[PDB]
Amino acid sequence: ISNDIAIDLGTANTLIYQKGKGIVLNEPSVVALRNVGGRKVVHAVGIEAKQMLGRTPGHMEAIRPMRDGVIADFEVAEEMIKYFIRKVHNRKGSGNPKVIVCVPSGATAVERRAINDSCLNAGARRVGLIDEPMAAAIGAGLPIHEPTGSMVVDIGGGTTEVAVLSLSGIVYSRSVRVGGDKMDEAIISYMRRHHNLLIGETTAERIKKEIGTARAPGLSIDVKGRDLMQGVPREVRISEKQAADALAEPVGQIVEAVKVALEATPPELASDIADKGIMLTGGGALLRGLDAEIRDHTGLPVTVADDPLSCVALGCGKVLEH
Ligand SMILES: Nc1ncnc2c1ncn2[C@@H]1O[C@H](COP(=O)(O)OP(=O)(O)O)[C@@H](O)[C@H]1O
Ligand SMILES: N=C(N)SCc1ccc(Cl)cc1
Ligand SMILES: [Mg+2]
Repeated sequence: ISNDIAIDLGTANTLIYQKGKGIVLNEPSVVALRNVGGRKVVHAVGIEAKQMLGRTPGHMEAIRPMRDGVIADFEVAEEMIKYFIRKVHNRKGSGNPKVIVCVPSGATAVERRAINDSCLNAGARRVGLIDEPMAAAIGAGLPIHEPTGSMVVDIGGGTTEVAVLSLSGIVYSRSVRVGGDKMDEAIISYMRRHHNLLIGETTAERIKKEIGTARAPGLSIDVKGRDLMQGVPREVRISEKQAADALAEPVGQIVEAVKVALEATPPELASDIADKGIMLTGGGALLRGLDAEIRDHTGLPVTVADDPLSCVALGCGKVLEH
């Protein structure tokens, strides 16, 4: 019975894998703060804090401290990490926990140090950082030990991370700020301009899951929100075609991120990727039809990982057990 853990500290979701157990926590990367006096106190972290997005009283706020793939607020990110690490601690298990945290290719020395220290301050005795695209690839079942290159396209909340891997190493990696959040924001902007309806970010994500698609058909759902000009609540019906229209720009920007990475690939790795194609991971990979859009624009096979939301945690989990 161990307290050793591997953490996927995602822009939108945090997962923890505990040695010998598997994934024991999976909660939004959100912290709610309450203004008391002139200071901010931690009010909630995780599932309850996400529920407060768009619903806070004046003296509270809900923050995603990793929202854009960078640490926006070190103290709030460290409180978020300490909360989750503390939450899964098993008093029956051994002390001196070894903690592995996944780190995106773009993370700075400053951010890596800050994650290291947050884990120490949360009780870790030793901290190891592992490259996130290696984690994604492993959890997606890619044979990353083989010499032939693999390309993984990991579409998260605040970023899409693209990497080419070979012989247990990363050869190329690029990050762009397009992913699940820009898809939500596109649906917000669509509803405003086309239906004069102002919607919250949690509603926008729901619309994306229920009817979002990367290609036109279709079916319809009710969407409720705030009237633009006059401010009273009302509702309108929106279709799959309309959702496709709304998502077309951020979908195109993901496709372009994939093309840019491909265009950097040297000849022998290009031959490797032209064979095996591209593996999609992250929750953004669940967008209906995104795989076909990428296939159509690249000419390459596109596969969606099993369980795309958990690939990174599963992969670093495997590393922790070995
Ligand atoms: N069924 C779905 N369709 C489209 N997008 C989805 C779906 N489920 C989750 N997502 C999106 O996936 C993103 C979360 O992906 P995730 O890999 O957890 O990101 P991160 O690792 O940065 O936290 C969010 O934008 C979420 O809305
Ligand atoms: N995990 C992501 N893809 S974004 C958050 C993050 C986590 C760790 C560091 Cl060092 C920087 C950013
Ligand atoms: Mg991620």
